[PDB]
Amino acid sequence: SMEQVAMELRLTELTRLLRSVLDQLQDKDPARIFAQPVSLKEVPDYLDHIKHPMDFATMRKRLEAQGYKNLHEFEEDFDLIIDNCMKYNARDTVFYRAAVRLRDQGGVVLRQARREVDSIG
Repeated sequence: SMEQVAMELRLTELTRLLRSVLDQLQDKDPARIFAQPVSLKEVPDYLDHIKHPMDFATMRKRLEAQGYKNLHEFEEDFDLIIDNCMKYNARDTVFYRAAVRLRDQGGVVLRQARREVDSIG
């Protein structure tokens, strides 16, 4: 149908906008602390602590599968990255501190993306 195509063009454009949002968020992690999944070879007890792991490569795979239906789902994944880190790592660690800075710096980017998504429909 012509409607299914119009919907698909909207998802494609959302994916395009979320890709730019992801790139801007990932720039706020220059140490690449959140780039890849926590290694289960190197932290073998991780899943006993963290039930829903997340990281930027895993978000990118979902994005390119057009697996994000709205910005809320995207934000949920970003929030997982931060919140998992802030639980597993203690306050006085480079990892915790990196998450705090990512949260604070990302807020600005997510604030505007929410306006753009509402604005452009």
